[PDB]
Amino acid sequence: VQLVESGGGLVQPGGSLRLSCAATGFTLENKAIGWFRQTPGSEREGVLCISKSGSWTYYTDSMRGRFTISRDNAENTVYLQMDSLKPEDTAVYYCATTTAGGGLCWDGTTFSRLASSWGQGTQVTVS
Repeated sequence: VQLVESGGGLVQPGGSLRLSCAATGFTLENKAIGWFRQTPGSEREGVLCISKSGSWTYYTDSMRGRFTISRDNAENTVYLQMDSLKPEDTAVYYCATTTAGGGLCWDGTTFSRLASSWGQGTQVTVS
């Protein structure tokens, strides 16, 4: 079982990107998927999580309206849309899911430490 990311890229400020988190081997409909960003030499930080029941938990307190999240069950994929991109958004982005924690988003530190599957990471650069 694995989580596969894509949709990264490099755009000017003001652009937008949509990241995807695709599951092979299991159905995301019953799980919570959380997104995190990291730059080398700094700790991961939560962005946004969608629970099994579909609630959105914002780990970040910055620019909440720019980040949106959706689940496509037909494709077994979760999407993170990022609008109005700024240079400070440049980072590697990861999705993650937990088997423990039972479909809840928790908070950012808890979810990241509990996570049992990680995406491979995708580069987002705003220049």
